[PDB]
Amino acid sequence: KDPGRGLPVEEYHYGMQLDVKNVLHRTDNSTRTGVVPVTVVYEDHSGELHKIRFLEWGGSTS
Amino acid sequence: KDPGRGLPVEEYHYGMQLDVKNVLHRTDNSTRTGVVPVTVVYEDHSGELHKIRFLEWGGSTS
Repeated sequence: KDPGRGLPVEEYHYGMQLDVKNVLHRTDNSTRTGVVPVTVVYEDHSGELHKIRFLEWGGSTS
Repeated sequence: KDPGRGLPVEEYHYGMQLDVKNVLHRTDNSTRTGVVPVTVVYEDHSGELHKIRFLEWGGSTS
């Protein structure tokens, strides 16, 4: 439904190894070009959820 | 056509301010989940092209 509900944004570092079992939410940046914000909610193998927010390149070219 | 033709991969750092006028190529990672490689070719305001390769989260959830 809304997997981000009630989760704080946690510390994230580009390139860091995470324990990602499932990705439950990610911002739809398909139409965006260049660097844009993205929020991810993922589930780890223990079953805990994690919300992270960072930057990525949008899904479109110019 | 193929904007990556004849370009070396250049040094890139997550979070670095770049001079991006146009994005000419980016890997189609729409179907991927979790962290995956991505290559971008972009044009700067001077008109020069730049190829960079790094990691991003795929465009899909689980």
